[PDB]
Amino acid sequence: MRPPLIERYRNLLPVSEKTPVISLLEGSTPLIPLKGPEEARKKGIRLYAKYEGLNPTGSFKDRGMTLAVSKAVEGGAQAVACASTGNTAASAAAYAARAGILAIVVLPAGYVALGKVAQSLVHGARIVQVEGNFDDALRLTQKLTEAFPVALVNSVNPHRLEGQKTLAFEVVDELGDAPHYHALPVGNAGNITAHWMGYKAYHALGKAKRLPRMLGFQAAGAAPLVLGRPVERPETLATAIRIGNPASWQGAVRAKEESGGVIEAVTDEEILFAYRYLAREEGIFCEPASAAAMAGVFKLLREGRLEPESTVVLTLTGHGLKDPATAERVAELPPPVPARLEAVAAAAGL
Amino acid sequence: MRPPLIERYRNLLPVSEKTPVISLLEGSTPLIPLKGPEEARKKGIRLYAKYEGLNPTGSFKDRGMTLAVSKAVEGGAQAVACASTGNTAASAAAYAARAGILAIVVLPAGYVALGKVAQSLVHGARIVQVEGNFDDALRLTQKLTEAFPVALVNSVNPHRLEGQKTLAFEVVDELGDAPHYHALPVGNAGNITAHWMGYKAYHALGKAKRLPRMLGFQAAGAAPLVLGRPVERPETLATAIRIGNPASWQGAVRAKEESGGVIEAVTDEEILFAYRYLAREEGIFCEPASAAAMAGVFKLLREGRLEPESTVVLTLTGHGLKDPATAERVAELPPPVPARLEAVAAAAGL
Ligand SMILES: *Cc1c(COP(=O)(O)O)cnc(C)c1O
Ligand SMILES: *Cc1c(COP(=O)(O)O)cnc(C)c1O
Repeated sequence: MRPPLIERYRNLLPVSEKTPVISLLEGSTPLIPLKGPEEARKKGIRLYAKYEGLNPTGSFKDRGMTLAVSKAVEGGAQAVACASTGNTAASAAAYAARAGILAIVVLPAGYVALGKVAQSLVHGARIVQVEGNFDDALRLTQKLTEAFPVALVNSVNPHRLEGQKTLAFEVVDELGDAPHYHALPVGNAGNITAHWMGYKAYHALGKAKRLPRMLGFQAAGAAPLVLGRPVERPETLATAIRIGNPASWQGAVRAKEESGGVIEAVTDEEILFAYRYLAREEGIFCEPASAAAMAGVFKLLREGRLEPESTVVLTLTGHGLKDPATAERVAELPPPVPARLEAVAAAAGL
Repeated sequence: MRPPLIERYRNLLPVSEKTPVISLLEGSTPLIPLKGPEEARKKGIRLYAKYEGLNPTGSFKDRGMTLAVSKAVEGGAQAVACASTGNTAASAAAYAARAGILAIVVLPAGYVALGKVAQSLVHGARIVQVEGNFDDALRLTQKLTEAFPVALVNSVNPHRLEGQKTLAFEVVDELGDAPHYHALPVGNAGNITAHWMGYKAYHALGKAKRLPRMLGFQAAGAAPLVLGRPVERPETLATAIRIGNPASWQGAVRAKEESGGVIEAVTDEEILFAYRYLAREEGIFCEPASAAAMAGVFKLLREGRLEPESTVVLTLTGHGLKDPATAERVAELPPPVPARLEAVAAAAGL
């Protein structure tokens, strides 16, 4: 039923019989067809949500991690390393535990909320805090990949991009062709770069007639790609895309230019609106960063920038359960009422 | 495109052409073959984990809710209601949202933490806390469904049980035959009941060669089915199975006797151990209650009560992201080290 990602696309991936398949049955996620919004429905525009939140660790990063770790193990690596918290750390820790190797996470001795590393820790991640800054931490991470058999699994790891482009493969397999547009969040730009690589690869194989316009969106307070310059003070509630200087900058610009798409911004308020829309009207619960993709579609529709009768696919990068802080900001218990049927039906709106 | 759960097994479910399919592409969850544990390899036993945590809302509840809501709407219902929290409320809210109807959750004021219903609220759940106790909320919840166009989607909703039968169908479709043993958590016992009914249903069709032995497990502090009598004040860190009087008592007992299986208890300590094992060894992150199933396998293994060379399927009911409280609880961050390559490599264990 649910096969290993690398197995499903073995012929299209940099693997061989010598590649130890370290999988958690990631990928092959649901492509939920959305009912609306009505602004899209009235123009005959159909939306589909690639629910990447339904991956083993909760984010699409499992796609690149499964391959990155598999190749790392093939290369004889005793452990994978990254200089980040959140999903990347959680995914790396999970696959390292599956592979039976160590997962190293180097971070500055500063303040770190256990929420950002709790998941990676339960998996057995080796978190090391150093008396330095983000620069020193990422520096020590590299040197650790030069003096010891450690594989750096950060955003620039080629294998991560190779594995993440499979999402595009799955979309085409389901729809029968590439969509007209494809919206997704943009943090370090590795995912958008991979997406484009995927669609171009499927077109070169003859499995896709068209190439979609990549619609990447960033949070207003953290849109270095929109401003065309690094943002030394990234600000946004969408933690996953709180990036001031994307590692895959060049890749993002290329995908934007070649696909004839755009990389624009949406405010946190817009992100929160899309966040609620997906949950309350589509039944889809994703984290804010992911909602940004839907916020992007709302923006273009509002501007009438999406051709009618077109198909729009959105990559909801992470599951809502990933960020309880935002859920609690939106959630609220109503004032209690008397234990009477009349009062209940009233407060219920019946 | 991919056919929804209730359509995949339409011939085995009480649905028809007039049944409005309210789906979020739930089901078809991964069946991850576990590496161990060692105690299992020792006897040549094979364990497979049915990752129900990868369902739309994060729990297997979606299997029953997709059918419950679909039927409710077919019946003309304008909303569904329950007196639950956690996973049931979140699931009911998600599908209600998908269906475009209301999801009412009646709770006793002051008894429920915001976190326990945050997910449902994000989906637009209409929470109504009454000035009384669970008995009052439970009482007027059914009264609400009697006086108004609201379908009751509580534990005993026959459709929720029928929909949960599909999990067994999927296990057989992939393995080719039913496993020798099938362990899972036991709260209201509606799931273990559904599992059994699903297995003997596929067996009556010829799709399943044999019938598995249902191995149900409860937390020691909340094991009414193990003690053979209700538990006034059930207690355990596994909130999902913290039930003192299972609504499906009878169904669970029958499934136990008919399958020649068991319904035993495991301590919270044992649950946490399995919890850590799955994540630290298999790379699978599930919530405490789900880990109870694995803790049970460990138990029967120590007691040498599992036939060697046998296949064991574990239903991991919910995803670990469902309980950030526990994950951060067992979490631990070691003291910082100097920003020297020799310091990091050492702390990491290189
Ligand atoms: C990593 C991540 C992103 C950002 O993707 P980039 O490839 O870094 O652009 C967005 N959302 C979630 C949930 C993520 O885990
Ligand atoms: C609902 C639930 C259970 C209990 O299942 P029952 O059918 O009540 O026995 C166990 N674990 C999780 C994660 C659940 O959501």
